[PDB]
Amino acid sequence: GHMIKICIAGKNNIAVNSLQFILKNYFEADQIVVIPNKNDKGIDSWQKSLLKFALDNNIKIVTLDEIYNIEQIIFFSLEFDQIIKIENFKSDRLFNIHFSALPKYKGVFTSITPILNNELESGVTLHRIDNGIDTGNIIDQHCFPIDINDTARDLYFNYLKYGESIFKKNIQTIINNSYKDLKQTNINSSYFSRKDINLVHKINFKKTSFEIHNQIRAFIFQEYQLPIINNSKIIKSILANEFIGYNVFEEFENYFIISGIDGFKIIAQKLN
Amino acid sequence: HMIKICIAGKNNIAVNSLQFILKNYFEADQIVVIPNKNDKGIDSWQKSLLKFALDNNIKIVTLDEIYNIEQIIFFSLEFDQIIKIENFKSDRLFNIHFSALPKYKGVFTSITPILNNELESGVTLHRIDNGIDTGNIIDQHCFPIDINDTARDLYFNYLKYGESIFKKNIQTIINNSYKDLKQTNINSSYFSRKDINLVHKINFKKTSFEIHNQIRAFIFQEYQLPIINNSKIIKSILANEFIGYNVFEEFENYFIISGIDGFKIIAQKLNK
Ligand SMILES: Nc1nc2c(c(=O)[nH]1)N[C@H](CN(C=O)c1ccc(C(=O)N[C@@H](CCC(=O)O)C(=O)O)cc1)CN2
Ligand SMILES: Nc1nc2c(c(=O)[nH]1)N[C@H](CN(C=O)c1ccc(C(=O)N[C@@H](CCC(=O)O)C(=O)O)cc1)CN2
Ligand SMILES: Cc1cn([C@H]2C[C@H](O)[C@@H](COP(=O)(O)OP(=O)(O)O)O2)c(=O)[nH]c1=O
Ligand SMILES: Cc1cn([C@H]2C[C@H](O)[C@@H](COP(=O)(O)OP(=O)(O)O)O2)c(=O)[nH]c1=O
Repeated sequence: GHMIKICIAGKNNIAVNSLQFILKNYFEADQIVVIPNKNDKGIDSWQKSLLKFALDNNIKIVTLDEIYNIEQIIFFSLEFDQIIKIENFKSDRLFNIHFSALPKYKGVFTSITPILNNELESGVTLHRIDNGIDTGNIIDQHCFPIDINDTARDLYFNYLKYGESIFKKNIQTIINNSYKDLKQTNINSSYFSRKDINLVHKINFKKTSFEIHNQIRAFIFQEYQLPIINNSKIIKSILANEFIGYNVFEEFENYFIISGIDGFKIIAQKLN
Repeated sequence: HMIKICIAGKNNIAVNSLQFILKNYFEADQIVVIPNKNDKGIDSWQKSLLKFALDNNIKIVTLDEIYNIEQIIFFSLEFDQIIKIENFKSDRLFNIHFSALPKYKGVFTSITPILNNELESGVTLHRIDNGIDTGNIIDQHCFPIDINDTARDLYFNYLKYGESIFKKNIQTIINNSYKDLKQTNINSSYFSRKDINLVHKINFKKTSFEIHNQIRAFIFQEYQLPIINNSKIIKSILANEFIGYNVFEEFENYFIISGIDGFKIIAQKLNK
């Protein structure tokens, strides 16, 4: 009955690409609205800007308060920066793509957390929004590897790619309201808030090589920060099977050679 | 040499394993024992290795006294000393570690797997090398960490499964016909004493699974119980009933708690 069919809220390549897909296959511009994040300056950089795409393509910029009363609107959060309260909305068609393999790693900095916690894989998860943080019923999930030398930045770019793809996979059944979901289990459910991550990580070397490597690469995301060892920024960590002795630490002009308690070789590459 | 085997360590695993060799394999005269430094020589919530040895006229020795015994089987069963393999003429040096190696090398392994959200643990028979819990794996038995298991419960499973894997493998060790495999670098983790604060401060900005896990990982009454508002907790019970987000209410006998995902925990106060 309403003119507005869908709201894309959030940021970065995922939001912009998903919005382009709907504009191309599903809805005309005047049936779409967007809510960019508060820090969206409308500048294309290492990620596309949702604000800029909307401006460039004549898609109206709204607030949450403007869409609460639109019956039957489809609302999608793609890296959106606000916690919603479902009772504000007339529509119950409220969706989020969360960058983790729920029920693990709810909350923030999910490019960092699974790496820091020694995971070999991650995922993106399409779920209904309930009042809790990343707690809603799962509609679809796609898991993928965290390669051994992947950095947080590498994992983030995989989120973007696989998140975009899971949006495309599911959007038809969302629009025709034929989707199925399953409640998240209590078991395996984990969560991190911003308070739980110090982005200036102090490395604990009394750890295995795997753990030391993980501590370094979880913080490699150059647009924000790089880990520092002996007053040198690190751009890459490489973990090998080679035994070189226990608890090695040697600084060279271009790299460190490190091993932990189990003696496997790490090369930590300096930016310089 | 007359002496074929040294049992070194503590607790019912060491005592029962020694009793098994005495009964099936070797005479007292063929055995020597190194108890841990804190062995009182009386039974308590575990049996004393020192007492057992003495009761059975098995000689108490030091490490210094066994280094030069050619072909001696050295068997660490919760031993409290790090060895240096070049001290020994024999290369028949073994340990049973209370984890599913290569995860959770080092200490407090009844705590660490729970605190880190694992659903299972294991015991692992390996060759001793100069690293801590790093040597080649000969056998492993994995088993569940049940949802409401405490650190104590886990520890008693370690004792039991560890005794069993000792018995399963000891003939091949004696005959030197066992097979092993080097441990992987991936999944290897380690904890040292400094990493665990045994007076745990619960982080309630977490999921109910995580809060529960935090509690029960420190339930081991012989040492400590975790404390919530000046009451010791003896049992945590996690259910999949949703009760709302971030519940915390204290009653005379228990607390009702939920985390960010709203699943019900009952934390039972110690009766004392
Ligand atoms: N109700 C609800 N809103 C949702 C989602 C959800 O699953 N449920 N998914 C997304 C969740 N999200 C992003 O994808 C998002 C946005 C902002 C904050 C937020 O305000 N975080 C602070 C909380 C401050 C505090 O509680 O102290 C933080 O971690 O410190 C959190 C998550 C978008 N909105
Ligand atoms: N070389 C070696 N010795 C071994 C084993 C091993 O795999 N390798 N297994 C057992 C390992 N063990 C028990 O099963 C054991 C005994 C004491 C300490 C110890 O002294 N821990 C200190 C570490 C000091 C440090 O390395 O910095 C700690 O955590 O504070 C560690 C492990 C017995 N001895
Ligand atoms: C803000 C910030 C993000 N990051 C990384 C990790 C995050 O997974 C990724 C995307 O960040 P962001 O979009 O801010 O938050 P979230 O991961 O909480 O959705 O950027 C840093 O490494 N350092 C930072 O200071
Ligand atoms: C010493 C100590 C141990 N424990 C638990 C954790 C250990 O898994 C178990 C046996 O302790 P101990 O045998 O001293 O340590 P480890 O696990 O390092 O071999 O008891 C406590 O809960 N509190 C304590 O103070």
